[PDB]
Amino acid sequence: VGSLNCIVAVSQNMGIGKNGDLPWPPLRNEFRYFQRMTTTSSVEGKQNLVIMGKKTWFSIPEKNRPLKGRINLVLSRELKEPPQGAHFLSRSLDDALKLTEQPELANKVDMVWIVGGSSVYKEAMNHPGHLKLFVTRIMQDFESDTFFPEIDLEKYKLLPEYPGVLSDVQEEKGIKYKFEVYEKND
Ligand SMILES: NC(=O)C1=CN([C@@H]2O[C@H](COP(=O)(O)OP(=O)(O)OC[C@H]3O[C@@H](n4cnc5c(N)ncnc54)[C@H](OP(=O)(O)O)[C@@H]3O)[C@@H](O)[C@H]2O)C=CC1
Ligand SMILES: CN(Cc1cnc2nc(N)nc(N)c2n1)c1ccc(C(=O)N[C@@H](CCC(=O)O)C(=O)O)cc1
Repeated sequence: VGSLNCIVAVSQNMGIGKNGDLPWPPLRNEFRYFQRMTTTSSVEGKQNLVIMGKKTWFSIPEKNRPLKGRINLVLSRELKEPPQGAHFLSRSLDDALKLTEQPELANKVDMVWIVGGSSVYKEAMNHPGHLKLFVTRIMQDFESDTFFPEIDLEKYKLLPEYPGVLSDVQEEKGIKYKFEVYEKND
């Protein structure tokens, strides 16, 4: 079990979702990077694990579920079994990480990626330990219904750079955004 990382795309107003989907038009390069980041493994024969709440799992188009090349995990206190297509189900973020420690998975998984949503971000974000937040800053306001918790800047530092992450403003469909990385250790 290597790195613990969060990944999110937020609008100027700190908003990640609107009625089950994103607040913005689909940015395919944005999705490209999301997929590239979460799927790439720095260790041969090992895979990345993605942790998502049940409403995030349900917002991924059916056809792209479970996300490919990735070990998929849903979080939920209601469901009895993983939703069709899922690989694992856990009742807590602490349980999900322990499973990583199980020999089943202990040799198959490299980094673990938290893909949301909020409640889920919030807890991981405050998890004791070393962590990184890969944030896409979508540069405009989008009416949303679900938000990203605030970044505590007194704990989380913005890096001037990071290998494999474009440092310049992207713009697609007239919507500009930038990629950022925060690092923590406490
Ligand atoms: N722009 C972006 O980066 C992202 C946008 N989105 C979008 O935002 C929305 C996702 O929203 P959100 O409401 O936060 O949904 P989640 O995807 O977090 O779904 C919440 C469900 O997940 C379970 N759950 C969540 N956190 C935990 C935990 N720590 N322990 C146990 N169970 C947990 C609960 O399930 P139960 O009720 O079964 O107990 C809760 O009802 C959609 O609009 C989606 O499209 C989502 C992710 C990233
Ligand atoms: C609703 N949603 C959650 C979502 C969307 N954008 C994000 N963007 C970032 N930066 N971080 C997130 N956590 C994130 N999550 C989705 C929706 C679709 C796919 C998806 O179908 N993903 C493909 C990428 C397919 C594509 O390239 O368009 C994959 O193979 O991972 C992922 C997440």
